[PDB]
Amino acid sequence: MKNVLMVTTSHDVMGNSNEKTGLWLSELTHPYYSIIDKNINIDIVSIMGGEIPIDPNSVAQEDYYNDKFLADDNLKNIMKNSTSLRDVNIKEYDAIIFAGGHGTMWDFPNNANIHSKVLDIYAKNGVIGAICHGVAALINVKDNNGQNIIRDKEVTGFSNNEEKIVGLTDVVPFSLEDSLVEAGAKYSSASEWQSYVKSDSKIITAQNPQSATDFAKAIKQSLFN
Repeated sequence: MKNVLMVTTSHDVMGNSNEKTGLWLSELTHPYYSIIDKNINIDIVSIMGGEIPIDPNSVAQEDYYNDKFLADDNLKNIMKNSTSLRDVNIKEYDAIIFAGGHGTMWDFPNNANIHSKVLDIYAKNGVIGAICHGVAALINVKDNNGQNIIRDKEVTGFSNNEEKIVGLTDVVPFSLEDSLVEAGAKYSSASEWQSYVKSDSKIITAQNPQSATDFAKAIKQSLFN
């Protein structure tokens, strides 16, 4: 039996504007249904617990798995009454997966529980996954010498190009791409909205919502030896 922890943002406002944001729903639901089976359990948490905010742009278009997820009474109640990351015991899990959405830019980078729990998974060579802006979770994760664990590792994440296309370069609190480079990672990206997944030392990163399928595939494979 494998046990996977998926983590979402709790942040629901786009910076100093009144625009709503949060989780990019399919980055939770598509990897959820791609990975789950009778031998792989998935638990979901958010940073703060309680209601998981959904970026409305992520549900503007109808989507089969988003609807499936929201129609399941159990999963609906997770979205309303989620457990906080601070309340789970990371020892129980074989992998930790960070979903995206712009909300992550405001509550992932400096979260102490993200830092300590990613270290725990990393130390037993478990799988660490992050997609889109969710890769913000990994920027500041440091070992006991204060060195970033993603230094010298090949990663991707939501690109500056994509950020410019959606018009939020000046709304986000920092450039994700630039921050990964500053952290010492080897950042790369594919062309905009193309599926792109990197895997280095069981740290698996993915660029955009269009990468969710291959992201999940990579995670599921890495769970096994």
